[PDB]
Amino acid sequence: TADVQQKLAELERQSGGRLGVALINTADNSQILYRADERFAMCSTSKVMAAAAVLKKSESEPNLLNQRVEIKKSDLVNYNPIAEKHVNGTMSLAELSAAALQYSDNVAMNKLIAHVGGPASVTAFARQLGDETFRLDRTEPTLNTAIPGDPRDTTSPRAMAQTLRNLTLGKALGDSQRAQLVTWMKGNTTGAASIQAGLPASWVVGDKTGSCGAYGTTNDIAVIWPKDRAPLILVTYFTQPQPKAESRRDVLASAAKIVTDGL
Ligand SMILES: [Cl-]
Repeated sequence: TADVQQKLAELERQSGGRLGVALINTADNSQILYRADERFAMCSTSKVMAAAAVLKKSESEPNLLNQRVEIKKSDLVNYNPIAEKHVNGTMSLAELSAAALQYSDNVAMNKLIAHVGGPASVTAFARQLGDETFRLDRTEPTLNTAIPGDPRDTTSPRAMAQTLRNLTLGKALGDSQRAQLVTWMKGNTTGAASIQAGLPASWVVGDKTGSCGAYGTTNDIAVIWPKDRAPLILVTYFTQPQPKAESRRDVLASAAKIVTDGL
């Protein structure tokens, strides 16, 4: 509706920043879109694509998720809540996937990236799925610079919603691997203040958040199972003009409420 568009424009104005939204309602194959073809820095939401690239690779290498990866002090970056507990030991690729998706562990992300061949390989995986917008340019932590106008480490809301639908509800991944990604995302510990905060308590959500720590950039990408309804995919990206702007997860929650009200 023009109503929902008006409400998103008003939310964006009040917030002082730039808001990107894409909702896919699988009940009727409809979309609600707001700046959905503009580029936004992904921040940690890019962890979904890295984990999915490793899952795709595991379809032809059954030992892969069990493969051990050394964690060293030289691997630590800016935020390592799980990896810091395993320094001088190993973690499996499954454990790194869960740490990246459920705790936003940046060492875990770098190990997933390295395993598949680096940022260009994560990007080539996205291209193989039919996503010609996603670009992972850098590793952690520098992928988070979020400079306005910089296309590095960005995607569009439309593209990420369509790709997340393919990954979690479609056939991008084999049945076991799809189920594994959904289980990982449903087990996220970091998303209650974002999309989930704008949805009824009963709805079931798998999501990955991302706060770059620069330009107050605050994002969330989610698969949503409303009570007794077909699932939704919702992507909400937000970034602000000031380099040291504070995070605005409430803006993502407000957008989520606007685009789902009535469902
Ligand atoms: Cl409620």
